Amino acid sequence: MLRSSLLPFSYLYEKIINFRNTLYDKGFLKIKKLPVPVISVGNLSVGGSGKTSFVMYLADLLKDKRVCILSRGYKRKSKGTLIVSEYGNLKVSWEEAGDEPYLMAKLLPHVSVVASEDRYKGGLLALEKLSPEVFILDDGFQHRKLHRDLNILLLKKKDLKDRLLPAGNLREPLKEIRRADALVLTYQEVEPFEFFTGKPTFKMFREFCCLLNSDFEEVPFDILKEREVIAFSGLGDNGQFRKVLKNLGIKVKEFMSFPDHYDYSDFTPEEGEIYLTTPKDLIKLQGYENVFALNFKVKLEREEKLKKLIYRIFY
Repeated sequence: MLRSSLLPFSYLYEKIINFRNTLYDKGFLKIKKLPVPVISVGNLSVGGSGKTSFVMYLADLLKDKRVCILSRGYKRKSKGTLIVSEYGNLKVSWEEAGDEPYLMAKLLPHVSVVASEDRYKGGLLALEKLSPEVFILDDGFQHRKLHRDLNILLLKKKDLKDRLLPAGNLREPLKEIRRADALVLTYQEVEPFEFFTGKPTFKMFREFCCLLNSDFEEVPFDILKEREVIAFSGLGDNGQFRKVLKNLGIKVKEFMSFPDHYDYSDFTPEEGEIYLTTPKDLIKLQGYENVFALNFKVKLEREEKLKKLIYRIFY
């Protein structure tokens, strides 16, 4: 009675997406090649992805290499190509980087981050200024103009039952799973599933580790014992965030929901209280030393097989 009113747009959208993908499939559009290895991390749908967690996990597997993330930076205060971070050191504000590349940079203290709609051009600037040994595309599955040596696709169980935008959340039809070199089957900790394609496949679990402080440093969740917290969220994470806090058994004396565009210009915390919020909110509250986010770690099955795939792209 409403969502079905969106299906006409979905059928149209499918024609457009399929046509573009056919052009790349058949060599009608140029695929550019950077002179160092490129690993893409991506998914098929809008919505919670685990992509951010996986990028952090992957960058850690490559801790022995000079790594640069090539991020889109969809909405920024600056355009073109922008070095957001030089091996952990932020060079711009979130306002200028966009919330996404800035958050990624804060979550990766030894890695460079470059924001550029055109990932190839971002790669060239990085090669010139940062001399990376490997690039990771965060959210790069659809960016077919840039060759990747290892195309990693994250899939959650919900994706397999979903539909193309705007009727559903899929950015591309499920047949495009064929482009993946490796599949990562996500959210196993709450919606476990199997999916056989013949491709190298890795189940991903995320498990609660500890807290992130406002300097984005890891700290024990011990600090929460015998303390009630005030929790808050700067968007619809209201539902999600509240659930996670409950399932973890964290005692929340109060919850506050803010506008999703909130830049926390008017945020006024109380001395002596402890606050919990999301990492996306936390980036706007650095320096408030009584404000924390939850930190989860990726646990991946057959990790050594993934390490082997990664190793082989350096030849």
